[PDB]
Amino acid sequence: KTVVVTTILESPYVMMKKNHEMLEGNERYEGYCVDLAAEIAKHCGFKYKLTIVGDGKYGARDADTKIWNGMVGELVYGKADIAIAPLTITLVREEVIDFSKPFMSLGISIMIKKGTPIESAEDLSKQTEIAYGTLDSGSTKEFFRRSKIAVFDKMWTYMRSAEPSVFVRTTAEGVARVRKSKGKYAYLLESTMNEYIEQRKPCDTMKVGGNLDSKGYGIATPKGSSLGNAVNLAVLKLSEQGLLDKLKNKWWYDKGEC
Amino acid sequence: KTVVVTTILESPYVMMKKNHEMLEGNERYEGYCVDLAAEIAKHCGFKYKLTIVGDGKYGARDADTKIWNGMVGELVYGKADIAIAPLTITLVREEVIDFSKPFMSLGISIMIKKGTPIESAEDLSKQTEIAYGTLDSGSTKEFFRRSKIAVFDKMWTYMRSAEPSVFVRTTAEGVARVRKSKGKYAYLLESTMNEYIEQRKPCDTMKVGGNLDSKGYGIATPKGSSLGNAVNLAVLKLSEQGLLDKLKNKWWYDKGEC
Ligand SMILES: NS(=O)(=O)c1cc2c(cc1C(F)(F)F)NCNS2(=O)=O
Ligand SMILES: NS(=O)(=O)c1cc2c(cc1C(F)(F)F)NCNS2(=O)=O
Ligand SMILES: N[C@@H](CCC(=O)O)C(=O)O
Ligand SMILES: N[C@@H](CCC(=O)O)C(=O)O
Ligand SMILES: [Zn+2]
Ligand SMILES: [Zn+2]
Repeated sequence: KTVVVTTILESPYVMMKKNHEMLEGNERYEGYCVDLAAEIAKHCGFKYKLTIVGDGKYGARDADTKIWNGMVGELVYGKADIAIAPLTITLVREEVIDFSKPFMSLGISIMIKKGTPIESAEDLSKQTEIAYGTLDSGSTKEFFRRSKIAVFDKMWTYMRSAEPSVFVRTTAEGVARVRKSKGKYAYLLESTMNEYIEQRKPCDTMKVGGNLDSKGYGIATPKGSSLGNAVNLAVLKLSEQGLLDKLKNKWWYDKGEC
Repeated sequence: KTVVVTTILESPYVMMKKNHEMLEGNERYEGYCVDLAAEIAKHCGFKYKLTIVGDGKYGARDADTKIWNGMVGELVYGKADIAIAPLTITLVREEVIDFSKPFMSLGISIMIKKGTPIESAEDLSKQTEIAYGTLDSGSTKEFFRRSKIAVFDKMWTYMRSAEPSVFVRTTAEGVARVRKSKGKYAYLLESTMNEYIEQRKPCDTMKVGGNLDSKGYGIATPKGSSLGNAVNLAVLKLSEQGLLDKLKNKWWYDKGEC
């Protein structure tokens, strides 16, 4: 049986090839997670089909309906066999899906327009002239929503009631807001995405400060699935052989435009 | 039933208190892993006894008999219920024991005596005046034994046949060897330990270069043990609540001497 792989259009994990229109199936896409999916499938010995998550989200549980959206939803409701994406390992997710050991490290970080008078979270929290927000329906939003650290609770208290909304529906949208806001909008996003954008034209953004936390992305499967074991062993093998490091260099730095 | 916890004396994860010989049971010890064990046991609701691993090793498989030693061996052969220690998650171990998601990140790194003319692993591999080695029966030695990377493979070739031996039986031994060899010995060890030592008197060593790889420590349990599920969830909870970052600050940096 062909394994259905849910993923998400997010640079440089999964992007449309410049000629995707004249290609078919898996060949339409390129990126870090496309390269990783191929290796995983090869070492686990399965055929697969890449599919982009329909609502374009990572996955959160609606407080009202209790329904999971995003890639997590696709796994929970049986629409996909595996997720290969920059999907953060979290407790609430681990409760309904299985994750491999992490294939990539990251932390919440701050993206500013170059020259913006900000050095850290504490700095953002102490002021009001510069707006700031996070992706919607992602692990970053939940981190702020749940935090008990004073600086972070204060940041959440501002963000949840700021108007107009400080939250964006896509990473691309957050970056665009930073670029067009003349230094008046800072964007809280994962260090991996932050680092990738830092190396792309127009070269007008930068990551500042340390990471606010430390965690990892994992390959996700439906709870109890028979795939989980093999996939986890494959990720460990690829980690030790240095493939993950090679892939990061290929898609983040070898490509650098700044 | 009281959970038997295997662990290892390795600063600052598990250390003997100065109060010591006059204390009993778990009270005799302090450190990051002593504190971790306490929070894990609280969240999973078990009582536990800390026991130092008999042979003082992390764990590797004798290539001849295929018998496991160290903390890995204690789990594999039913002598301990759980290992709470700076135990590296690796492919060969995952085949015989279960690991939680990582509670701490690290990479292999180089420790030198201050002033030693060495900037990197490449530097080390290009010369012979400075000897270098790793801990026995650990994941670092295995990393080099298995590595296909040109620098590391060449390093292994030198290490595996150098005389007198460049390998050491404990981390303490590795560090003291560096400190007393007048710059003629470099020690390859995990960045967490290296960074800890760099901040302790006599303040004569230094971590140089980036990490050679990226990985993590996990809490380990016997294959299929029922404890594993609860333990893993406890670690994710502790991660998200910030307790892990708190612990590291307490034991690495709050304690700094240099
Ligand atoms: N340092 S980490 O927590 O992000 C990590 C952990 C493990 C990996 C790989 C990574 C990293 F590449 F993301 F850096 N490999 C498999 N075993 S692991 O210890 O969980
Ligand atoms: N970056 S990491 O690979 O070492 C890591 C991963 C996860 C953690 C914590 C860490 C770190 F603190 F060691 F940094 N928390 C639980 N989930 S995780 O993604 O596996
Ligand atoms: N990687 C995150 C999405 C990005 C973010 O929340 O900043 C997740 O899995 O939800
Ligand atoms: N953390 C290592 C021990 C120290 C080392 O190998 O450098 C292990 O679990 O084997
Ligand atoms: Zn708690
Ligand atoms: Zn033997």
